[PDB]
Amino acid sequence: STGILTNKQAVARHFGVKQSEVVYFSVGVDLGGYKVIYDKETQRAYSLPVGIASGTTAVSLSTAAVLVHSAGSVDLGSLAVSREEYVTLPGSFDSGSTLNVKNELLTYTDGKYRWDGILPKTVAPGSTPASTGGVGLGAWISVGDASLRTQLANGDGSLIGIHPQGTLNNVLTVRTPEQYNAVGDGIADDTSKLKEMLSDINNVPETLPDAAAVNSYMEQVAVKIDLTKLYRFTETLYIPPGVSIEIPTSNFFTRECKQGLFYDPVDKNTAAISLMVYRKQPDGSYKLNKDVDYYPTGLDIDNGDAITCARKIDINNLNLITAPGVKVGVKWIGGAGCTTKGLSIGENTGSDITTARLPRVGLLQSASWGSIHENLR
Amino acid sequence: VTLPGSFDSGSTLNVKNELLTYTDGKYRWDGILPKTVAPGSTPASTGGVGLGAWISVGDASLRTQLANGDGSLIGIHPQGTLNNVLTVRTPEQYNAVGDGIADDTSKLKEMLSDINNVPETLPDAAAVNSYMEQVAVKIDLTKLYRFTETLYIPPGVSIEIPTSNFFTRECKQGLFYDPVDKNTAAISLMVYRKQPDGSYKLNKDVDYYPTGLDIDNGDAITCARKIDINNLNLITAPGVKVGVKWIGGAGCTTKGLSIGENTGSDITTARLPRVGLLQSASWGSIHENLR
Amino acid sequence: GILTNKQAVARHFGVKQSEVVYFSVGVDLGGYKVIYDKETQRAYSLPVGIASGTTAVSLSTAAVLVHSAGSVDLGSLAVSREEY
Repeated sequence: STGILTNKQAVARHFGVKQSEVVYFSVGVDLGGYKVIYDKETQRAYSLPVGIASGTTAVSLSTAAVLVHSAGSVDLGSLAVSREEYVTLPGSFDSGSTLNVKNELLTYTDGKYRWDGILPKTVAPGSTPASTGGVGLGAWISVGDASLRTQLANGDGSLIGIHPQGTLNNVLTVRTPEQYNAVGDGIADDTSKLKEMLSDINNVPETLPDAAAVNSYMEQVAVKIDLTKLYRFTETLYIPPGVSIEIPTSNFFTRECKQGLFYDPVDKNTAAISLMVYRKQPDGSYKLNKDVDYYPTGLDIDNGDAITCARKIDINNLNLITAPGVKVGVKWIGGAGCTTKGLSIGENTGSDITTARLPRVGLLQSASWGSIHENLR
Repeated sequence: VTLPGSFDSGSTLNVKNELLTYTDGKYRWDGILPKTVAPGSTPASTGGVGLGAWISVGDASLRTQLANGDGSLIGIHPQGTLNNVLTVRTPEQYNAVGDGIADDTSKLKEMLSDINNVPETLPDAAAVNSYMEQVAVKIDLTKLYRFTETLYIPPGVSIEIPTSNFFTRECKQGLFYDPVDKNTAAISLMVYRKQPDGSYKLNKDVDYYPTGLDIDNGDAITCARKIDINNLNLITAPGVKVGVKWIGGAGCTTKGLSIGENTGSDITTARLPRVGLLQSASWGSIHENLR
Repeated sequence: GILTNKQAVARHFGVKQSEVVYFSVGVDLGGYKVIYDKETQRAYSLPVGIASGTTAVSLSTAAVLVHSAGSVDLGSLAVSREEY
């Protein structure tokens, strides 16, 4: 009656079409010229494809919105998806729901999703997209601005295309302390951040069973680190194998260090930075050396008394300053084949050396055959 | 208002707020209205996308724009956009598997080709020399790529890996040459050899190396310059004849180039080549800390 | 008047006309998917799981709905559903 007319009006205003451009589905109805079709049973409306000739009549309309007519067939659900004409179902993944059409969206805490798999799709209460098929072609597909924001925020850059081809995640290989929220002002204690940054590269346990265990850590993927601010730390940093450290330029008699590492421990009878050398214990196991004065001898390495875990380490322009009184700057122990360029230790704080930010002993090295220090300062 | 139809069906736009659906999202027309769109049109074939033409609108469009762009939609500090600072190339951009198992040859070759695509056959000396006057690009190798045919490095290429191998038991980053024909080189520079017709062909003979005389009488023309290597690790299947053919690389430079894997006690099954490196016609070349 | 409005609101949200309820003091909220405030002339999806027998107590201009079983800020729910 008038109900049909006022509804057509409601539907039309929603899609931006004309009242006459809306047709109700019914077996045998002429589909020609109409822009939108309304299923009175499900009470859902769908844009019709352009091209239905006059005289083409309706045969059937599935609950998944598949429309069959005298001239052929068409998935109104897929068409709706392509046109971003969606219905956001009540509830959520948490409440559970049942999906019947490709253009139905279910809300999750991080945005909306459509189901690209077999329909109907039942979602049990307490669900998540991961627990109900996962994401991707044939499963759950993220839809809408809210889910785009969360995806970009929690992603790895794979949504960002780059030239000549590929995506952003393909070319981001360098790490920074900023990824770990290091303050970088040389005041705040950035120790935990620096250690996590290194641990994420090569996390080697301080105690290990045998030689095969220790040696295994020299066989991992190497990663480059870029230090562009000033990081104050308070405990000896142990560089694991497979680490490349980089800084734009090297210090040269600089009064105020602005980029690099600042060692400021409570215990000054220690080293700022050390390579990893494992020492044999009575039980037969091995423990990372933490003793400041220790250095392995060739004998120690032959006795099995020591096992180095310092390989594939490269340094470019690292600047290291220390609080006055610190015993040792860098312990280059067991670093065979390891290399350095522009390693710069100590700060030219001022005229009085007793208060200058430099160590008593700059560098201590042993068991480092084939190592090269280029332009060390 | 999303108009009925699409770019496939064609349409006519009359208002600034009308959107026409394409396969990758919606667009409004920012030019002169009314705008007629013939059936079978695409935004690129009907004005292109930009101010005064087709303007991308909505979430679907933003997703595709971002996914197929170059980073120009992303602002960066202190100013400019992402594309302004992405200059390095990687095998991952070509979907290399990087596990040392899958054959990544085609991907690596494509990557090199996208930097400087040098034809294996050239008409003359002038043609060959031109390829040494192209923009150089840096490549970052962070995984392990197995390849099965000799890779020819064209001029204008810089290769880097975070660190260099050193008596490494198991190579984790770099190139692993695993060919069927082991009487070959893993990596080679480009040197062109004169043919009876006067044309030039890329050398692909493992034993060939140019001599000073060869260059002098035009029998050989180098196409190897502006090439720099920092920390490249190269291992090969046991029995591979030559690791690196550094031929004609005048002024070319290396640092931390590391050849061969310390696989185990039996050298017969070690993943290293019979001959590590063969070099000729490379005056002014420098190899720093070659392993 | 009311029926055509329910139609309008239902097509906007994609629900059935009978799944739209007008707010009034005491109205039973069970089973409805959308509620309409005749005063502000605004509609809001209802949180799922409101049992039959749960009646409306009050609806503020800030869209906070108080019913016999508790309360819900329909504005916050709308935000989570990107219904603006």
